[PDB]
Amino acid sequence: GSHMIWEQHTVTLHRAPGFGFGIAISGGRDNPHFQSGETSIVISDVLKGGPAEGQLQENDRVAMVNGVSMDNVEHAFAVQQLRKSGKNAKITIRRKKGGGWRRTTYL
Amino acid sequence: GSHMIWEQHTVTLHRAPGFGFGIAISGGRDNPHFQSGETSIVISDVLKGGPAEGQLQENDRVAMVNGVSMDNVEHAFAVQQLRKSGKNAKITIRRKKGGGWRRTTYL
Repeated sequence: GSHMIWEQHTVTLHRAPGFGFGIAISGGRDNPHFQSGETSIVISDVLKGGPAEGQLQENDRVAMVNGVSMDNVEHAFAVQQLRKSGKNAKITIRRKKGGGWRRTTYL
Repeated sequence: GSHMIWEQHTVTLHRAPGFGFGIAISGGRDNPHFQSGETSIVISDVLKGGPAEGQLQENDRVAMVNGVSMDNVEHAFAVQQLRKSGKNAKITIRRKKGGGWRRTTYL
């Protein structure tokens, strides 16, 4: 659409044993989202109990990793930026504004 | 947008101890989605290990419960339709077509 609003967030992630950074990434210029064709790198999963939980969220668009742009990059290039990170990875993301409802009932 | 494609699915859910149907519902005419204003009843969570897992998915739009339309209804009316169901609830939903990417990397 033409009316999307995104909020930028910066986080510094740390590796943990048996999780790594505890995220999955999808997307890339060579790996577009199936229906929309969007080429952004996207956080497609955040592992429960992992070091990214409460920092990054599923569907965050990744803008930068350690000062390197993720706009229009190969998926392998995004993976390589995280692979070469040491203990820490500075990640800048964009998150869709708002979300949710006033009331939610579990049954 | 004007180009959305949805696929209809019908499921019959059964209650289980400590889960109920194992879903959360949000939405309704009196409880619209915050940013879009959408009034649909929506499955906003599906409990892991619960009886709806692999049947319904987060973000399914609920069209009917036991033959009763959920289009333009109060949130409490949707809740009441499920409350009054016995062991079984026949639910018709609409699910956004497609989704996902060819490649996903966990790290």
